[PDB]
Amino acid sequence: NSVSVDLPGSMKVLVSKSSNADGKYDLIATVDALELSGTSDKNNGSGVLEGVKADASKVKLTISDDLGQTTLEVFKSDGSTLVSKKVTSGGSSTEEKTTTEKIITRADGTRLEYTGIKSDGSGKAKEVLKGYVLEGTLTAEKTTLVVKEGTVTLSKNISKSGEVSVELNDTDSSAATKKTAAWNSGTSTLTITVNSKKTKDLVFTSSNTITVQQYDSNGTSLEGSAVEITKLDEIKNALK
Amino acid sequence: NSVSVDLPGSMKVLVSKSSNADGKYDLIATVDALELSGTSDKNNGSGVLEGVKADASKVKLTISDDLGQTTLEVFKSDGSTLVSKKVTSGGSSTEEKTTTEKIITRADGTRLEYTGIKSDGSGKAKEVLKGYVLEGTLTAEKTTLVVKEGTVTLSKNISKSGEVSVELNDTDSSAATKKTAAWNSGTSTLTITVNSKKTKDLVFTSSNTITVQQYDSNGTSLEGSAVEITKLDEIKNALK
Repeated sequence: NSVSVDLPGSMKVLVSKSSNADGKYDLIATVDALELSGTSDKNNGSGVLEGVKADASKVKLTISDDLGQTTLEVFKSDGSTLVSKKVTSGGSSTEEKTTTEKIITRADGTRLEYTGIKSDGSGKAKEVLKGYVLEGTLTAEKTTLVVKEGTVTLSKNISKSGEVSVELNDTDSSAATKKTAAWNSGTSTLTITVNSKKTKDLVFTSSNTITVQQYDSNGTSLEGSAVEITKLDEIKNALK
Repeated sequence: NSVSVDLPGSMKVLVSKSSNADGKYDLIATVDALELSGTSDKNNGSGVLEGVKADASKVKLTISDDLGQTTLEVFKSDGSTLVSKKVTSGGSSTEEKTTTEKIITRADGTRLEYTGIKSDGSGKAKEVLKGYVLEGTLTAEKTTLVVKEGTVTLSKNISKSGEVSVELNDTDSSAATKKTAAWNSGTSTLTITVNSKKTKDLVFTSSNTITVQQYDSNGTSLEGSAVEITKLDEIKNALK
């Protein structure tokens, strides 16, 4: 029945072999994983096609009359404002993406900077603190700032609600050095432990700072006083 | 007369001492070097103010009925799409800028990646060629990719139209090693001169490749064959 026509950008349009009562042809396609359709006055496979993904957002693929160009536009749920736009023609493609950048500044001066936020909530993230910064990423579900030392990765997650939760992963094999950790929401504290004995309590203060306090060699209670971290190096040290 | 009122974000509004016949108050303000004007139903200074920039663009400030949170908002001169948005509450700000990102991938695998394009036309532009990546910057008038070696700055400009023109600057004072350069657009050829004698021809081609060819110690003609640059190091050498 319907013919198939190849398009710039490695896409395929399906064009009805014969016209309907109105004198128009039915165009179908499937860009990525989403079905697009429409009608046109021409039989080669040129025209406009539309669709909607999981969200309300509207999608419009425009095949130019001579099949030399293809314009894939993606707007907001209202079908009004542009999110993405990809123009392909003669091997060359131009891709425009509307992104966003957000700088949250806190009462104490410490900031949270997101750059290159795309429509899916992804983007680079960075917490600028006092004397050091924590770089990381941001997805639609949480922000994760990372600090790695040797075989240990420290993840500070910030939920969409702004909730803070810390975890620590040690790929080390020797159970004499492997660090495990337990987070207590009720205290903003994370307790590390190497070889069946707790070693450090990392407290994340309401003042967007971190204190570190060592246990005794028996890993029973604490000793001395907590020292507030000032540079990234002290964090890494605590992670050793 | 008109009374001044303090506002989060280190701002100040000017609200008439008493209302008009319709019973409203006149809010006048100036943010940065642009002024905004509105009318409100309350005397404390809350309400909406509006303006338009010296570059023609819509802006709408909004104070809250309790004066607790301020909301600066900029649009396109069309005044119906979000550009900037800064909200200060309790001393904590929260700014937001919509930025675009374009990825022009040429038909030969060479790319031009513009990221963080802001409203003025500024942004970070990086050209990804075959074997090396040039980095630079984007203004509303021209893209400029830079390569520096010693006291030599080589700049490759891509005009708004797309014309590629290259220039060379040298801050070396000694007139025995200071390089100079002349651009010939009829051939896309940059010619380097060291100590009054011409030394190198750097040709930027249609395939987004650079070829370097030495003159003789004469300083009067090309000797041998031109060689295509394959990585950044050969460029920097050409600039030595």
